[PDB]
Amino acid sequence: SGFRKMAFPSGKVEGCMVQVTCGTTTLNGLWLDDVVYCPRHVICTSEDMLNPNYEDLLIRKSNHNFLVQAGNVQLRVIGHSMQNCVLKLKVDTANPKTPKYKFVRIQPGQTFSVLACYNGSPSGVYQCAMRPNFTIKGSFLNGSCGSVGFNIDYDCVSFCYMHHMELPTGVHAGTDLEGNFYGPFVDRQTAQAAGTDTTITVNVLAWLYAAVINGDRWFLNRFTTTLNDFNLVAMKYNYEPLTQDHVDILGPLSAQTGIAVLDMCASLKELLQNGMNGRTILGSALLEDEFTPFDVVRQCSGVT
Amino acid sequence: SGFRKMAFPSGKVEGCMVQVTCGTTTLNGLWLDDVVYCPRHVICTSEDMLNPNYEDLLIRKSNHNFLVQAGNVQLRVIGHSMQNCVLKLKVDTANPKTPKYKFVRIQPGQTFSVLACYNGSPSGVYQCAMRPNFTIKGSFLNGSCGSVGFNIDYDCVSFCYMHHMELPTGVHAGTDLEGNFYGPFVDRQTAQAAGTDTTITVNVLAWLYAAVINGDRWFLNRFTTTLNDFNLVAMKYNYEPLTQDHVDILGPLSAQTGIAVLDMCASLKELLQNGMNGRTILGSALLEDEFTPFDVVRQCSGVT
Ligand SMILES: Nc1cncc(NC(=O)Nc2cccc(Cl)c2)c1
Ligand SMILES: Nc1cncc(NC(=O)Nc2cccc(Cl)c2)c1
Repeated sequence: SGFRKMAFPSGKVEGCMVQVTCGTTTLNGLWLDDVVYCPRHVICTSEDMLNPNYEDLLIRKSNHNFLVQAGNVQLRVIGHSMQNCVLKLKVDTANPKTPKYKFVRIQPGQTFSVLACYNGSPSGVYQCAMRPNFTIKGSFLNGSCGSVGFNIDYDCVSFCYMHHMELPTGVHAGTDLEGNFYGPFVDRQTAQAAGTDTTITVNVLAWLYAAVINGDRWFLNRFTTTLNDFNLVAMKYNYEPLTQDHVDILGPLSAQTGIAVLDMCASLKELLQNGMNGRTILGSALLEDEFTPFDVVRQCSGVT
Repeated sequence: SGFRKMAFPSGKVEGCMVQVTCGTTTLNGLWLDDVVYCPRHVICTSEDMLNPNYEDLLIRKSNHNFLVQAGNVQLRVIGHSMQNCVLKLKVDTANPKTPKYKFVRIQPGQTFSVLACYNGSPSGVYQCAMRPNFTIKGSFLNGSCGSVGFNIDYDCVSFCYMHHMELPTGVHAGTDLEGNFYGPFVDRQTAQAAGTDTTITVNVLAWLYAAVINGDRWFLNRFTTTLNDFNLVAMKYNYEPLTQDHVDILGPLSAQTGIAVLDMCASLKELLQNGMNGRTILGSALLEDEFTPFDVVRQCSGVT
């Protein structure tokens, strides 16, 4: 019992973090095999950030200008290239601690763990979700760029995010491990405003199921609804529309609790329309949307 | 910017988790040097749990009855002893991955990270606080016993908790690494109810400071209060009394934000008396009390 915002154990990713310096700029890099991945903006001065021409700024950089340090030992850089918004630094030593890994590009609503790093050193780990507006609400300070987001499937680490920037609103933007930004964001110190941060409906429903499994049942009502009726209310409350795919994904949770997906939708509809009335669900006073249906199953079943 | 419920990177502790089996009972153990620590209730059948006489049950156990497995390799047990509610299993091999470590007994209000494990395998990491009633609100299933709580000071892991049980209320109880339970709890399947789960006032104030640092300032008011006046309101709302020691501990946060501790107390007093009015502070609709003043400083400064 109990339900917590839980991150994956970070050891496998801690073994991949290195420090990358280019001129006066120091940030984090991810060392997998003989390659170190990092944000390409490591080549910029805070002055270049206003309007950087990365191809041009890169011409003035050589392998010996990228200083890569793993622990207290320097790695030898034998090649460098730009792929989208990431730099790939070929080093002469394969990371001995390289876990089995994949590079995945996640969808909005997907959750992942972030290992916040500074100077190639891990400072903490927390759970995130890729917001429907393609931002993440992280906790990142100057120097945290190159910190990564990931999921673990037993012993295979799927890297899904690399931190690049903080928007003027304090929300965060980054890329997948091929250097493609999530959403419309660009690595430039310019006005970029995020779109509507809607609520991930399928995640809230998964979390309501977790609440029922853990004994918090007060919000369960005697109603049901339809996808169309529910979605009318969801739109009004800035919630993502729920599709039959989402209902299907919640099938296991529906089966384990005996609560039909549409009945849980009706409970959610009433929570939206009536509010919590000062009550809490799983110790929260707001509807949590950063647990996927897979996360709920994983936490309620004990997958290691 | 951003403020997240952040756990310490868990790699150092992942390297210490082993599986311990005694008869039909399998749980987790912590392998430090040539000793494996685990809950003594590993010697019980679910039948023994009603009224166990641990000294007596232990007489029927030999070193070869404790099966310790690290990864997929069995460790040889050459000694066993009971210290309070933990068993110490002397193995013939020092853990090669033993970090620098300490055993500390924390105070209520202190936070720590938990690496939830099953069968000696880590499944997730989350941040907790020792509640004023000496329970923790964790996320633990059957088989999670022996999972540990810890803090890290750069490279030294201070172990502060070992999981032993879930109360009939779904809250959790455990020991320090000397086997002494936090609070009045006993390792017996008997009625044990927890006391009042009061709010850790110094932690809420630290979190209000973190909110101001991160731009969430709406709740700041034009009032001040005194410790005595504030504490009258705190008592009414089941909040822990605030002492001059707590004010002192918040000094750094007060200095960094320019908000006197007693003025932040007055803001908190109004939040208690008026509620949030549907607003959020750091994306939460309730006052968070599981960040200590040290945690806020650490997260807002980037300590690795
Ligand atoms: N506090 C903080 C959190 N996360 C990242 C940073 N750095 C940051 O945003 N740097 C930067 C500025 C403009 C554009 C690009 Cl691509 C990068 C700072
Ligand atoms: N769900 C769950 C979470 N955490 C622990 C357990 N096991 C559990 O409480 N076992 C047990 C029962 C009575 C007394 C003692 Cl000392 C241990 C189960």
